[PDB]
Amino acid sequence: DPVPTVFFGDSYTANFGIAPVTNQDSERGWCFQAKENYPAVATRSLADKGITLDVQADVSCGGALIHHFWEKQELPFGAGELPPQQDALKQDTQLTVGSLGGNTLGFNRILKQCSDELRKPSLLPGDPVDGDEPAAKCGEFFGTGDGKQWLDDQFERVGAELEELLDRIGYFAPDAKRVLVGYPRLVPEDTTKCLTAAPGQTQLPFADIPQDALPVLDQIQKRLNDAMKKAAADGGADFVDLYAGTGANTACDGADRGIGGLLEDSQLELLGTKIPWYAHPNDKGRDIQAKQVADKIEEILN
Repeated sequence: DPVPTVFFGDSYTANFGIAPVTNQDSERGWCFQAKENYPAVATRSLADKGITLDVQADVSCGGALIHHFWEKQELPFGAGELPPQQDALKQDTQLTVGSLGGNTLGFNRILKQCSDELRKPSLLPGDPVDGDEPAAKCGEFFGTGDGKQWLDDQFERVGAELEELLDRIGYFAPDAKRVLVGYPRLVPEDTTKCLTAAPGQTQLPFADIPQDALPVLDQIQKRLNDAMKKAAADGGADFVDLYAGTGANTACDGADRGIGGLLEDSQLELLGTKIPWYAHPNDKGRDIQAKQVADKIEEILN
């Protein structure tokens, strides 16, 4: 029996960094949506456990905030405006899976606050939060500065928008089982490990990001995690908690790392150049995400 499914999401569902991209030569080429994102792979695995998903749409796109779920997405450089992701849903849709939230919290703007490197032209959206506060002051600004109230501001835009997302889904796809996917762990509980470059890498997991900045970063990810979990709890959604089991597949677990480094090179090439991972899941990181998602879907369809 087909299970009409829609995948939606930010670049942790699109899988920024894995190539080939789908819609290469089109407007959605700027979504940097791999052909083999966790959605594509979970389908495959579920097919062979005899679960047959009839994917109706996969509208994940990098840079997508939560509100792009109901607002038009403006792609970079004049590419075009993408329709709201909610438009991909049908009343006969039975399953919705994706990750939304990191961009609204602005996890991208947080890396650029702690990295001068990142504050230069890169393909990672956003501006630093305080463009004048300096890169290294970063673990301080967020823990003590104006960054501390700013986090709480954003955290509250997050609850409200997750809550709204979970209700437009409930409205549009009344029968849909809703699955909210969590972000996998970036930084381990033992930051010391980020201090070494990963086998084959010359550059550190998190480039110029003050090491002292590392524990705040996790703290920020724990929160975000906890916000998404209450959102699904209170919304009637199921949540896939990747953060709780990627504890040893972080940016800094060397060869078991599931996160490509900040400045490490993806598979993506633009003129004769690899675009860096920018801290997005890699092949392994995508295999986990793929596994974990397959796993819960199985749970819920049984």
